[PDB]
Amino acid sequence: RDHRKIGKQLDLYHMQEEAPGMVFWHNDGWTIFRELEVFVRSKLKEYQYQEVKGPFMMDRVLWEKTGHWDNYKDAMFTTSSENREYCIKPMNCPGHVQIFNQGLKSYRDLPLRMAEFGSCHRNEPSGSLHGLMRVRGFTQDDAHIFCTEEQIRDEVNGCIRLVYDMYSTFGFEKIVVKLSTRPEKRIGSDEMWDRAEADLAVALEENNIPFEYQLGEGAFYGPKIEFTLYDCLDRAWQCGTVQLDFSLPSRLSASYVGEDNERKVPVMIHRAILGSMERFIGILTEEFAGFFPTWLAPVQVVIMNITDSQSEYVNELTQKLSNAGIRVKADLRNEKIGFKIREHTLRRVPYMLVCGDKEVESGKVAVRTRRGKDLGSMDVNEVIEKLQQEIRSRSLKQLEE
Amino acid sequence: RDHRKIGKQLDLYHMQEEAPGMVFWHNDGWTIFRELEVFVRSKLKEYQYQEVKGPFMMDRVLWEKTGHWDNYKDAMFTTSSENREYCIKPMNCPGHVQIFNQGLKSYRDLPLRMAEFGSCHRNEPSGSLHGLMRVRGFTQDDAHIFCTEEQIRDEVNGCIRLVYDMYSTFGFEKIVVKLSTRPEKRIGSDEMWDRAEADLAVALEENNIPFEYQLGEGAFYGPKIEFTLYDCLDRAWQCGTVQLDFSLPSRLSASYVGEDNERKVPVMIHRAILGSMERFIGILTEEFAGFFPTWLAPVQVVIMNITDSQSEYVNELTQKLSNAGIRVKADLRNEKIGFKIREHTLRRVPYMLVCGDKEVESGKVAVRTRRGKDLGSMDVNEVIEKLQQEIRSRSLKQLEE
Ligand SMILES: C[C@@H]1C[C@H](C)C[C@H](C)[C@@H](O)CC(=O)O[C@H]([C@@H]2CCC[C@H]2C(=O)O)C/C=C/C=C(\C#N)[C@H](O)[C@@H](C)C1
Ligand SMILES: C[C@@H]1C[C@H](C)C[C@H](C)[C@@H](O)CC(=O)O[C@H]([C@@H]2CCC[C@H]2C(=O)O)C/C=C/C=C(\C#N)[C@H](O)[C@@H](C)C1
Ligand SMILES: [Zn+2]
Ligand SMILES: [Zn+2]
Repeated sequence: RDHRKIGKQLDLYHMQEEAPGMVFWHNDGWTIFRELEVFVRSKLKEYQYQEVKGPFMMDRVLWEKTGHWDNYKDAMFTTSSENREYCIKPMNCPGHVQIFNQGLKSYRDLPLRMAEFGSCHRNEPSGSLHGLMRVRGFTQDDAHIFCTEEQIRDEVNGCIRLVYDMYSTFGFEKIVVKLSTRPEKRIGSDEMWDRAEADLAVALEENNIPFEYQLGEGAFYGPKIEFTLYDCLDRAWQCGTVQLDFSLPSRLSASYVGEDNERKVPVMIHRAILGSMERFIGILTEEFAGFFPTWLAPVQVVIMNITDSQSEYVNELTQKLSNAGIRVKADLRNEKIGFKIREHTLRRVPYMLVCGDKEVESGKVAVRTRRGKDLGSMDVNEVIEKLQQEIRSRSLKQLEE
Repeated sequence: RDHRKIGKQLDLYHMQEEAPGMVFWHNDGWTIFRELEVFVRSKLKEYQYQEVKGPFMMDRVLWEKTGHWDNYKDAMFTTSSENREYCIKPMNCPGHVQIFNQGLKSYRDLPLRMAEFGSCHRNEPSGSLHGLMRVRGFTQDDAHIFCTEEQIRDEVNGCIRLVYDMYSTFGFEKIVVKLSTRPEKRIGSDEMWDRAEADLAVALEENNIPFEYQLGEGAFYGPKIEFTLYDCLDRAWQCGTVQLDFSLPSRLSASYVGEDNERKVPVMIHRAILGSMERFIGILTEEFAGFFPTWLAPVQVVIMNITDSQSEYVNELTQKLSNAGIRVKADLRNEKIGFKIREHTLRRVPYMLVCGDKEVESGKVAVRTRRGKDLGSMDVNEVIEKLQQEIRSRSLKQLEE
């Protein structure tokens, strides 16, 4: 249940001292990451988020205006060009605001939801670095919603649904939500805060969620709610956040023309579901103990032969399965069949398709799983259909149950 | 045909002084980028490349080892943590080698093809920066092939085929190819260079490709092939390259077990087809004059209502086409039909569907293009099928073209 151990065993990634806290993603691990990306993008489509890409670094003046120079300075990597200082972005928010600021906005453009897979770098102390979980370089499932006050509640409700949606896909249904309210001194009026906090609380109660209050624990720039998922070992992972920000749009001069034809400053909401996607991959790796749901599995199927008499057939099948959109490898080496089955079982390949002479003759495949199950002889097209359903549904469970 | 002007007009991207030579990708431009990524990935699957992800920065010792400190010093951004100096990667190659070095390799693993969409930063002079074409931050369609000497030709052959495949998808059939051979002093033996040069030349000849020798223009580390496409204006763009490297693997201690069980150093091939993908997007933007082929179009279909009375209907179509994997938006605005048609025509939306009362009654859609071709009233499923065929084939031309 160490994601580093499992990571090494499955050849997912590795890290080096020449890049502390920075992941080298191998093919398989990167495949997992990319499937994560695909899922998130399906959610972005469904929930109507734009997807953008911000610049890797921006001028120091900008990060002064945002407040990062004051409150983020030690965490930021600085580099320079032509007598100008630049910070490598710890956060994607200012870039998103910069994109928002291009072109005149009106209320008709709101709510505006803007998402990115944001590459962030934070100069974390080397001694605090652990695996995929505490890192220097990472990617957030980051987004920002620009809306009217009147929209806030609805949008919050939208985020809440998204959270419980996404977590549910991974089999985390035990979730604790904490609402952090105003500190003694804050940006924004008492009224704005009453409205926002009430929006959060009501949004939660409409979803029937018994949230816990953290009183006075909100940031100076806004109130927030945070989502903590419990894994199979019942250990808590704080992942998702919905955070109101009154500081950012004002400092970056974001505005829109109201329905009353006057200048308004947009309400801004930071939202993330997974948080660091690397960290989330670690969490999943430990939750599943290396058995990834077939949709997330780097290699979904391994087709093997007894002798070379089946080699050809195997190859055929392989191409076929690859054409059907399945990640499939052929294992042709001369080794005993049990040998192959054991090796790929330890690699946590969801399905192993064995081809002997009878399979070739009958145009079938003998189906086995990493759980040690014999699924018996099966029609190839049937197998492809079932695998395609398992993947498309992102089912947590394999065949036969 | 200025890609910057069109870029602004289509809301693809923007750039600011606080991030010189670094792109803010808006939603539509990023949609284009991601589509390019999808294409490239289909290619990686077909031509059998791994896809990995390297760290964004590595310590200065590595970059000294590779030779970047000696030859690339002024072009590298540097930053520090805990009294250790790091370079933001100008190239993805060393990271790929670092990944290669994890686990024992034998001749059975060769050829090993490793690709990445590699985010690179180079500190170019500010005076040289132009649009998407000359930038500080870019992404290469980078790959490296680790092979034996005997494999070189074959692999080079694969690369050549890849190039001509990919270019032709975008409608570039006119390609000039240059072969650069040994300079007066170089890394690697006369025999190594004989063999590599012969491999390149014969590779080109067997594909029936006329080419020109640039003598002594090869890098000190290896001979190369370069690919220059010509656009519809007959302008030359150098994009693709296949580059032998005799330097990198020995400097980074890359090795594999040979058939003789003796330690061998693998041959390395840098290959890139598009080169900078930002630059390639500029190039395509100008080639198509902002009329992107349907598969590349950020918004493929806009569905408009004449009045409120069709709104519902429009929505329903919008979901349908959306579920069919089409990028579609609904224009429900309280504006005249001609207003909408004009805006979406200026946006170069390939297909404008109009729903009047007739259409709601008949279950059809009025179909017209950005070229101002009236395709008239068509059954929805027909339109869907046709659009899907146009997208899957990545067709250059629209319906009735
Ligand atoms: C410069 C300030 C730093 C702040 C004081 C650091 C605190 C530790 C904490 O408040 C950060 C926080 O919760 O950020 C959280 C983010 C959201 C996802 C997880 C967390 C994440 O990314 O880590 C949200 C805020 C981003 C905020 C801004 C921006 N830009 C603010 O306008 C700006 C005033 C923040
Ligand atoms: C540190 C050295 C820099 C080199 C001398 C700079 C020259 C201007 C030129 O030779 C670069 C070049 O052709 O790189 C090209 C790349 C390929 C695609 C476009 C070009 C690209 O990325 O621009 C290939 C070489 C990468 C090389 C290495 C690495 N690592 C070498 O082992 C190392 C010795 C290179
Ligand atoms: Zn943010
Ligand atoms: Zn390279």
